[PDB]
Amino acid sequence: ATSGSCKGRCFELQEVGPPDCRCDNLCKSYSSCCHDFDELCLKTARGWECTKDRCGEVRNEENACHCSEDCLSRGDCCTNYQVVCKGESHWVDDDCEEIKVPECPAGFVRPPLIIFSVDGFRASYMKKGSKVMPNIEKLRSCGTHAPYMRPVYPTKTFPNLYTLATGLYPESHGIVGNSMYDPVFDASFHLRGREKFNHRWWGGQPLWITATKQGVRAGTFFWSVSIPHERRILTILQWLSLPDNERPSVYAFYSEQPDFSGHKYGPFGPEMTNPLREIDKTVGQLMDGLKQLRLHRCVNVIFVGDHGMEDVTCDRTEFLSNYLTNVDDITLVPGTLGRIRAKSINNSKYDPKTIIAALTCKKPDQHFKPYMKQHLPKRLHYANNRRIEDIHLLVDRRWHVARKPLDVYKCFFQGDHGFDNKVNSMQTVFVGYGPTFKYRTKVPPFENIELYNVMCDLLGLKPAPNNGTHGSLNHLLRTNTFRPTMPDEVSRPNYPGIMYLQSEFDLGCTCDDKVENKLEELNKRLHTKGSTKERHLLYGRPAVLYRTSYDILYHTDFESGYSEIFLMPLWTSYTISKQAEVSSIPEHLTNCVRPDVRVSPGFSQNCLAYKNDKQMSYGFLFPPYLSSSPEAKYDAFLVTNMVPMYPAFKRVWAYFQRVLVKKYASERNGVNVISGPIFDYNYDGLRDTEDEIKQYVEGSSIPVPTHYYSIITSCLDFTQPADKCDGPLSVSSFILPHRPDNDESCNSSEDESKWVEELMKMHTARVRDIEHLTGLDFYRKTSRSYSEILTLKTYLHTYESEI
Ligand SMILES: *[C@@H]1O[C@H](CO)[C@@H](O[C@@H]2O[C@H](CO)[C@@H](O[C@@H]3O[C@H](CO[C@H]4O[C@H](CO[C@H]5O[C@H](CO)[C@@H](O)[C@H](O)[C@@H]5O)[C@@H](O)[C@H](O[C@H]5O[C@H](CO)[C@@H](O)[C@H](O)[C@@H]5O[C@H]5O[C@H](CO)[C@@H](O)[C@H](O)[C@@H]5O)[C@@H]4O)[C@@H](O)[C@H](O[C@H]4O[C@H](CO)[C@@H](O)[C@H](O)[C@@H]4O[C@H]4O[C@H](CO)[C@@H](O)[C@H](O)[C@@H]4O)[C@@H]3O)[C@H](O)[C@H]2NC(C)=O)[C@H](O)[C@H]1NC(C)=O
Ligand SMILES: CS(=O)(=O)c1cc(Cl)cc(COC(=O)N2CC[C@@H]3CN(C(=O)c4ccc5[nH]nnc5c4)C[C@@H]3CC2)c1
Ligand SMILES: [Ca+2]
Ligand SMILES: [Cl-]
Ligand SMILES: [Cl-]
Ligand SMILES: [Cl-]
Ligand code: NA
Ligand SMILES: [Zn+2]
Repeated sequence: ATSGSCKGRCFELQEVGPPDCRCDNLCKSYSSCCHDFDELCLKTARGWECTKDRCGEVRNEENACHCSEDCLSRGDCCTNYQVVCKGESHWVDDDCEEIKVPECPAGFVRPPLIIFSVDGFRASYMKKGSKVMPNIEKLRSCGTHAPYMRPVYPTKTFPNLYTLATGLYPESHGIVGNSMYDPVFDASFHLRGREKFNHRWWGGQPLWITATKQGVRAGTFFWSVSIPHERRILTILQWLSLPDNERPSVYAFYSEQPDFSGHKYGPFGPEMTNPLREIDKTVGQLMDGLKQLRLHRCVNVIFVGDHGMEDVTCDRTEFLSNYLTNVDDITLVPGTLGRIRAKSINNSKYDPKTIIAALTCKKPDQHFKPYMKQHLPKRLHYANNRRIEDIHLLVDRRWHVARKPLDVYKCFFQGDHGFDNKVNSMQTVFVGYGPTFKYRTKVPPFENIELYNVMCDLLGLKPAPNNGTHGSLNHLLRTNTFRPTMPDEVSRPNYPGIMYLQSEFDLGCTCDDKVENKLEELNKRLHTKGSTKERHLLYGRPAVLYRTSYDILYHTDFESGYSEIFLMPLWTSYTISKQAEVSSIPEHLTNCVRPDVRVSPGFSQNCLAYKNDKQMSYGFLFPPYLSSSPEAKYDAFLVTNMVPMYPAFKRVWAYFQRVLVKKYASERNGVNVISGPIFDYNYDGLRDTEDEIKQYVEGSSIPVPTHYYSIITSCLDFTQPADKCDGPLSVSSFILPHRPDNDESCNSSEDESKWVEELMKMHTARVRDIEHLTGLDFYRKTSRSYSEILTLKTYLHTYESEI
């Protein structure tokens, strides 16, 4: 019954549900507005700007906004009122003055936060559109900015907007696409329709709920498309004029541009200048408005995008009907990513192995690649949700994927987004301006999952649990609310000595090692006691953050943390100087594996299991090829340095170890390497407990890793060697999937120099990702501040060309 009125209720802040009619900014979307809503709340008379004649006018309540003398008190002047009528200046015209402290009106308990979000605002617009965006350029250069901010995958609207609000990966918050099907709900989420309004889709805890639960009032974050931007600004300005006990502390403004035009004209279509002009004018209105309310040196403003925009056209579409004979037995979620599932959910005939095989490397210039979702690069964090189909297609930038030619022809678009989140055109923007942000400061690029913690900080809230790393963006803020602290080590290591005789071992292992002093025997003794450890463990031992039993093992060339539960190192650490030399495994040592006299037969692997497992071979965490001497090389063949490896994977690993490590050491002036196994059988991005392992080397208790990681650190100033670095560090990491084939790599039949490094780059990772997956904590002992270390751990080396 939409029988009531909006008289004196325009844009009320507490949503009253039907039968009674609504007057809030979402009533339109719910089709529940009072009949006078447009009349009372959506006035448009005389436009949005004051004119010289309108100055000092007599108040007419039918105007969109007012230029009467009483307007400042009422809180509803046109944003340009003071400029036109009182000889004031526009906010953009004033010089940039540092905001050393909040300058707020009496009654303001804390600086308000305004989140100005812009849809499809590609990172490079800041430079390429600078001439036409003066208000935005002022915010950017006077406040705190990043060259770009990295969105989450898929680089879609809803997943990214909701990630900004929650600090969660789409897989955790549930909005895994702009459209999705949930097999338990048996329902589809679409941009059009009512399904999207049901609360069951939306997980996690968004900023507005966090604020509310802790006594902080929020304006609405959603705006009906039919409410013009001018009216959105005026409403926020009106809300900011409310009494102390009624006024929100956090606000949000949303713009459908430049996304809307970008899809039609491409990211840099000549038609794109005008929407950039218009976003800027809107920002100018907001800032003029705040300057009227004397809040422009009081409010913190975030100008943030959800994702970028890429050139994409109808002709650049791959069709599945070109690869698959049985295209009618599948459903495809199409576009800039592909998700495939059975047409009929309960049929045993559907074999996803054969679907993938048919999609794998079939055309030489194929513009997508199929994955089982658990095999996608771990950095995408796109697997742990039932709404994510088992089959995924990663589509090349500039391209689309569709099921059949008919879906596409029965071409109106030149731009789209959704691709891999490391892709340059998908990068978006961040600017922070206000008393709490830093003054004229550029910060390095960061991921959007980190922003939720900052917004909570800006508002004095305790953030719900999320995927940000709290403290990693403290360097954006003039004054911090949160002091990060290293987590306490849970398990302390054992430091075992020589306790077992060779003959106590029945491993089925052999080696040609029976050939051999005062000088060289007391010296190798120091190596096993930790003498070269200051060289090979450069940032302290990683802390183990869960309950387990493990040994620190020292050697001349490397140090490891050996798990007696998993029968292999959790981590192996070693430094390769720029002058280090690669050698080969001597002919008589090719099948050499030696018992480790510090570790019991009971907590060791055996060579017999590997003999009997025809699928599984083994490799070594510290590489024999990088031994410092023939005597030291024997250490590399210890049974405690050994890890299970598919022969297909050994090709990757051997090339990394034999060739790439030395190359990185040359280019970066030495590198420190920490390598180890990862077990993530339920693809949740977190370390598996021992009873979750789904695969063992056949007939043994040796678990098989799902992935192998390395963290490769050196000095940021490369004129200093990795092992003698005084300043900031530089890191790149990866998490390689441990797969029994190389189907992922279409050129894998060629030499490793043509494909291995490309594969590794694809599977680049943050140290922080590896921490979740191992339960380890790295960089415990450096000369660097912990906040700078947190930033370092969230760094991702993307290998894209310069933005
Ligand atoms: C990124 O960050 C996020 C957030 O920090 C990380 O995700 C967290 O990771 C935890 C480990 O997986 C997980 O812990 C679970 O929680 C189970 C209950 O979860 C429900 O309630 C959650 C809390 O909401 C409350 O919030 C505040 C807190 O004060 C309260 O005031 C409120 O009143 C709320 O109650 C809620 O977040 C969660 O939401 C998920 O599910 C919803 C649908 O039901 C979705 O709408 C929503 O999007 C979430 O969906 C995600 O998460 C689920 C897993 O929860 C996942 O399957 C989806 O795909 C999607 O990813 C729920 O509503 C709790 O029962 C679990 O406890 C089990 O394990 C422990 C382990 O020790 C046992 O002790 C315990 O006995 C229990 O085992 C029992 O159950 C087993 C399975 O049924 C059974 O086999 C066994 O025998 C036992 O009976 C466990 O603690 C968090 O829920 C999760 N949080 C979120 C938001 O996802 C994430 O890991 C980070 N990512 C990375 C890579 O780092
Ligand atoms: C960043 S924040 O302030 O926390 C924040 C979080 C959230 Cl969840 C929503 C907000 C603010 O959202 C809102 O007002 N919404 C209302 C409009 C919706 C309808 N949309 C589309 O039809 C659409 C747009 C672009 C596309 N490209 N390709 N397909 C597309 C489809 C966009 C939606 C955004 C949400 C802000
Ligand atoms: Ca796991
Ligand atoms: Cl192979
Ligand atoms: Cl465990
Ligand atoms: Cl670019
Ligand atoms: Na074998
Ligand atoms: Zn879009």
